[PDB]
Amino acid sequence: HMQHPSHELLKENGFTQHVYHKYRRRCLNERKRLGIGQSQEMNTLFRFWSFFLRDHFNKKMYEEFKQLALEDAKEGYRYGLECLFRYYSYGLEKKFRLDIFKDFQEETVKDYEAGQLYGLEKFWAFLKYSKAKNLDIDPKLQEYLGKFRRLE
Ligand SMILES: CN1CN([C@@H]2O[C@H](COP(=O)(O)OP(=O)(O)OP(=O)(O)O)[C@@H](O)[C@H]2O)c2nc(N)[nH]c(=O)c21
Repeated sequence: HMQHPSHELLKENGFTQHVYHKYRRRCLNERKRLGIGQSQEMNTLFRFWSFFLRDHFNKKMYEEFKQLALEDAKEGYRYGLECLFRYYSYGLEKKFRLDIFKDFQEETVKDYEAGQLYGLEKFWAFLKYSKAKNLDIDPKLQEYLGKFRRLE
């Protein structure tokens, strides 16, 4: 009776367009009314996307997740982007997608150049867990990953 909409939507047969649309609408409306980073309901949506897209990818949903996460991080509220990096690392481990991998590299490079390591650690973690071989890794990103190689 008290279960959160995101909890229902993450069940195997639990996702329905009707429930998700009403949930997404309220979250986005709260983000606009209360402001970026000020809506805890919006944070649950970031968390939902981070998990749900691993098993049920959809281009437009991912692109909205990505766009809002980056908007929030620019304002200084990084939960959305942390959810995105977790999606990249765990999601690409589950099923590799070339276009999503390219985004993963691009956002990791930006994250590192902004003085953060959360993205770089998640990329390094992906490399340790994934079975994917012959990856085409940005030469600049390989250089950044060199910091972690000397540590282990
Ligand atoms: C095995 N775990 C997992 N965990 C915490 O429970 C949550 C889910 O585990 P997780 O998603 O694998 O950690 P994760 O988020 O991927 O790594 P990180 O939080 O650094 O981004 C995370 O906040 C993780 O830090 C743990 N916390 C404590 N104190 N002890 C533990 O053994 C564990």
